Amino acid sequence: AEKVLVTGGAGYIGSHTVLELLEAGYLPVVIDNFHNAFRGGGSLPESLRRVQELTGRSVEFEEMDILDQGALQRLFKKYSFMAVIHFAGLKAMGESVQKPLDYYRVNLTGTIQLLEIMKAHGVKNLVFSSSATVYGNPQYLPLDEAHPTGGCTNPYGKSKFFIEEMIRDLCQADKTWNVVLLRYFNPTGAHASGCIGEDPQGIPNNLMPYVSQVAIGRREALNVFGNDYDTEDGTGVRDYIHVVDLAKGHIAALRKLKEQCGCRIYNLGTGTGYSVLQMVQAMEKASGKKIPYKVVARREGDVAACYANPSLAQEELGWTAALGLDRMCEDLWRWQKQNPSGFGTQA
Amino acid sequence: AEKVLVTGGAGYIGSHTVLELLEAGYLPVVIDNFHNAFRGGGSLPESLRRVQELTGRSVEFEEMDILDQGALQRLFKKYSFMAVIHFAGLKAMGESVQKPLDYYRVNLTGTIQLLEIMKAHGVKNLVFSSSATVYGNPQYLPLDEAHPTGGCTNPYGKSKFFIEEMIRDLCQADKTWNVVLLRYFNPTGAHASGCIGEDPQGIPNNLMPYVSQVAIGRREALNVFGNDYDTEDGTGVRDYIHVVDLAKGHIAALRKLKEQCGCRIYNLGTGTGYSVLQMVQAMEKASGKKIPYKVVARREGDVAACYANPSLAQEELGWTAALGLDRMCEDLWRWQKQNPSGFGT
Ligand SMILES: NC(=O)c1ccc[n+]([C@@H]2O[C@H](COP(=O)([O-])OP(=O)(O)OC[C@H]3O[C@@H](n4cnc5c(N)ncnc54)[C@H](O)[C@@H]3O)[C@@H](O)[C@H]2O)c1
Ligand SMILES: NC(=O)c1ccc[n+]([C@@H]2O[C@H](COP(=O)([O-])OP(=O)(O)OC[C@H]3O[C@@H](n4cnc5c(N)ncnc54)[C@H](O)[C@@H]3O)[C@@H](O)[C@H]2O)c1
Ligand SMILES: CC(=O)N[C@H]1[C@@H](OP(=O)(O)OP(=O)(O)OC[C@H]2O[C@@H](n3ccc(=O)[nH]c3=O)[C@H](O)[C@@H]2O)O[C@H](CO)[C@@H](O)[C@@H]1O
Ligand SMILES: CC(=O)N[C@H]1[C@@H](OP(=O)(O)OP(=O)(O)OC[C@H]2O[C@@H](n3ccc(=O)[nH]c3=O)[C@H](O)[C@@H]2O)O[C@H](CO)[C@@H](O)[C@@H]1O
Ligand SMILES: [Cl-]
Ligand SMILES: [Cl-]
Ligand SMILES: [Cl-]
Ligand SMILES: [Cl-]
Ligand SMILES: [Mg+2]
Repeated sequence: AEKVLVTGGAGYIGSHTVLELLEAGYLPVVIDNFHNAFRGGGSLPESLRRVQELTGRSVEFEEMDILDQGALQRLFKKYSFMAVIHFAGLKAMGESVQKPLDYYRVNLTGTIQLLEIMKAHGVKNLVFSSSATVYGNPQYLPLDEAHPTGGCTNPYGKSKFFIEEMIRDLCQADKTWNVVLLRYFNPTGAHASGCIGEDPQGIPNNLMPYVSQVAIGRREALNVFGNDYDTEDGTGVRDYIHVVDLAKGHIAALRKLKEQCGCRIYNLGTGTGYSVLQMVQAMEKASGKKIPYKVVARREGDVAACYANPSLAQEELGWTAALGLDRMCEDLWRWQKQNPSGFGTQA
Repeated sequence: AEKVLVTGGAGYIGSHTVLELLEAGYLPVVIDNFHNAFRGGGSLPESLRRVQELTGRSVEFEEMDILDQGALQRLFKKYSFMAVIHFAGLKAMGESVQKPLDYYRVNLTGTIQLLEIMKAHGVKNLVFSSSATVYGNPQYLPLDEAHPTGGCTNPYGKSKFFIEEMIRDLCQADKTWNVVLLRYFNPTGAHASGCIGEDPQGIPNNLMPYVSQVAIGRREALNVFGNDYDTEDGTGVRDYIHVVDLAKGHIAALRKLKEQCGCRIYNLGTGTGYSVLQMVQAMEKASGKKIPYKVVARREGDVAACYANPSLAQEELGWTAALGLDRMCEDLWRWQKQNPSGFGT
């Protein structure tokens, strides 16, 4: 009967996670400030309104910013949370390098504040959205949890690293805390219903949505960011993981917290890397459409190849990414086709 | 466009720096929340009251917390600053390891809030209190600015490294910013007057104050944290730097900002390391008192030796520490002796 607080729950990964939580018998309380989520016709974000329909279960939601101390305090006072799943934050839209203070404020001070409010309310169980970016430029592959962290590039990645570090210390100082830090790889795909998915605003900065937008006919050609990398085909290689598998990894994380695990860190990836061209091809196959593209200049700070060593998670978390490349592509296409312009308010 | 904001200016290093600022003709505006500063009988913290008396110049002060956005806004509206010297923060009262959230809140959130207001008001000139702790366990000695940083011992040291990194990012993103990050070594000593100095509450965590307290008779004996290190005498070696020189280093930092230097990093040390025993001996000489000691276990996480490579600071900032060991000890003793209970009770 104790709830699970889900911050940033109206977004891509959060919405899918709320759905999994609901199906698994959990009772979420979701908060979001609409920074990167579409408002529905009603009080609920559209994504969550659809989750409610898909599951036939009610979504408890509050529009709120994690930076709003008073609101957050009242929330923790009103409910008895048994854990918090923290998705809220800014991600880079290639932005971070240019607005460091926004990233430091939203991600860093926002999480510090959340942790303080959690502590004060006796809630010491956390699931944190981390990223493979913390590893910086891979020194070796695949990337296991022991790979060095904090070496590279941007304010976004740094913010994630500083957060992990802070949580590690917190756990070190107080053994009563339990925290699972999940380093996601490259989330893709969508719920199999095709009703919810990634809903980018404007020109997508990430690969897959751009690809699907081309396939759907909204964009003429994919711009491939360099083809001279030291990879098989010259294009960047990444570990794409189905958002549904990723969402389920959060449920596994909650179970881990119940073991009084202390601080634990796990990669959430498939362990299989695919190049840009490979993804294009898979999308042609899923969509049944030809996907044009043009090779352009490299994108500043792009790594050649990145992919996970998923063993720890399989072993300790009791989780594995069950969905393959075709599934990811087919699910992405379904969402895209059924919702040519992303989320919209009900007719 | 004229004033210099000094956060945590009522503290040990900050009060000495305010004094130096005044003497050099700057107009400081100080803020402090009294978290680690003693309140006098008036508005001003005792330390600042004294500085005012010593310099014969007025000290503009506002009691406030850097964590208070509203207060920051009001402050920046009231005064026109040309630069900010940021001393405010929590130091380890050996505490950091145990209370991460307090450190992260005050040091990280507090500094971010400050940088935001600075940015908002177009005051893009900062001098930051960093520390040699950012270098972590020395890989080589002396420590130059090029030595690796990060991988800090504690939540406190981590906090310092995180802040340097955020500032670096800020300067990268906006070429208009100028920031001088000062990595202090081991500050000691006191103003020659003997009127102000470090005023620790409770059992001091740092060597020097502990030593002075044993000399004055407040403590029975000094506990020496190990004598089996790979140092000449087996005891820990550090680069003790006179707080007056350190304060002057901040003035040199202000002048550096004027050059539109972007982000610059400098060690503030003497380049000379002394062992625990050498400090004890020097203090016995300075005080004329005996300082009994007992060798105990190594303190968790202590480094064997740490000292600075002062070349870059001399070359680029045009600054060098002028006061040596005897002077440090003489000044520290004067303060302790003339003020057996610090600033008050
Ligand atoms: N998508 C990826 O490839 C990826 C990779 C690694 C890690 N992550 C991390 O996972 C999390 C979720 O990513 P996502 O793809 O779902 O992004 P998203 O932008 O769709 O989801 C984040 C949600 O947080 C909300 N939010 C932002 N600032 C907020 C604030 N101050 N208060 C409350 N809510 C706020 C946004 O409105 C949004 O709905 C983020 O922390 C992200 O950094 C994502
Ligand atoms: N003394 C050292 O050995 C040492 C070593 C290296 C770096 N540093 C750093 O130099 C700075 C000054 O150190 P110090 O020895 O003078 O310490 P100090 O404690 O005497 O000075 C810090 C001052 O900041 C004030 N303060 C704390 N939190 C505040 C807040 N939220 N808002 C406003 N004021 C606040 C305190 O009341 C105090 O007067 C600190 O950032 C410290 O971490 C000191
Ligand atoms: C949200 C996030 O964390 N993004 C980061 C992630 O991107 P990351 O590279 O992992 O993910 P993307 O989806 O942006 O790119 C995937 C691959 O497709 C390529 N591609 C993408 C889009 C496009 O229009 N054309 C194209 O060719 C990219 O070059 C890359 O090789 O790590 C990168 C490398 O550190 C960072 O620079 C990004 O800021
Ligand atoms: C590992 C470490 O750096 N810890 C802190 C200490 O550093 P740091 O160790 O440099 O400075 P200290 O003043 O605490 O100790 C200096 C030397 O004296 C020894 N000593 C100290 C006190 C005592 O009672 N007996 C004794 O023998 C120590 O082992 C060390 O060799 O103070 C700093 C501020 O000045 C903090 O930023 C550091 O978090
Ligand atoms: Cl609704
Ligand atoms: Cl390469
Ligand atoms: Cl007064
Ligand atoms: Cl804490
Ligand atoms: Mg393994």
